[PDB]
Amino acid sequence: TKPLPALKLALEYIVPAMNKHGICVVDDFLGKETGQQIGDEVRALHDTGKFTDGQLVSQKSDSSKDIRGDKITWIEGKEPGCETIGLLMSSMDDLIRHCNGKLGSYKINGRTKAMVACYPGNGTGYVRHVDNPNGDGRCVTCIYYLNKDWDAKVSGGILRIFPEGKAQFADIEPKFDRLLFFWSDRRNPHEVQPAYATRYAITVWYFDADERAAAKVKYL
Ligand SMILES: O=C(O)CNC(=O)C(=O)O
Ligand SMILES: O=C(O)CNC(=O)C(=O)O
Ligand SMILES: [Mn+2]
Repeated sequence: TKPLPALKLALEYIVPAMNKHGICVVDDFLGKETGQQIGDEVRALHDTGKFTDGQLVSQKSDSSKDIRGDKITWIEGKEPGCETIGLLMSSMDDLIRHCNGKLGSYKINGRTKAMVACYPGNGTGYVRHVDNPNGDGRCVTCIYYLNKDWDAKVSGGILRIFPEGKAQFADIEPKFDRLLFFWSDRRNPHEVQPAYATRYAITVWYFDADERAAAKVKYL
């Protein structure tokens, strides 16, 4: 058993999947050893108190209705004790680089830092939402899941995606060493169903050059 080269995974699987469905799941992305190291680094972030409630990020005010029960932190990838998260981010970047110019009409020219997120069980989730509804430049959502032996039947935590205007929907279990791509805009409203166990994931959003520039123009 051998890893597929990034170029081959990108052009033979990710590009066609994305252009046909707007969603692409890649399992066994990095392997057990690396995935476990990433899990250790995320758990260290959690135990040392680096997470902030995601509700604080998404709410309009402290009176707003509940949106999300996760806790998050932003990782650049070069921080001490986050080197393996940095390797994950470089691996994502390599796939996108081999895709660029073939994912719809997008020209991807940047990305966010990594959003490390924890749903601490207790029935927490994330109401249905669109990641980028107002044209802030993000065109692709990329999520890496880190949860060993996750049993959705008992622990829940399914990501459910409802592709706009299609007669289908997708259920993504937050499985260990799974990589997920999907269009960030209104085409993919999605929700995280209540999680009854600790659920970790790492997300990066990629930027489309033209839309991000236009967003900067409205910005100014
Ligand atoms: O963690 C997941 O499966 C999905 N998370 C989100 O939709 C988000 O944080 O915006
Ligand atoms: O089928 C889809 O589009 C997404 N879900 C999966 O890849 C799975 O549950 O294995
Ligand atoms: Mn989302």
